[PDB]
Amino acid sequence: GTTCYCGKTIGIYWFGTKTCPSNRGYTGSCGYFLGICCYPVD
Repeated sequence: GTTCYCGKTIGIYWFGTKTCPSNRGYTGSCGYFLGICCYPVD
């Protein structure tokens, strides 16, 4: 697992995708380097 940060809200980083997986309980997201950031962190 690898961290991400957006708007001073930390999250989990998802590689090789551009949307967040819906069943994982994410409340928000932002596009990130090589992929996407999904938050809160796991």
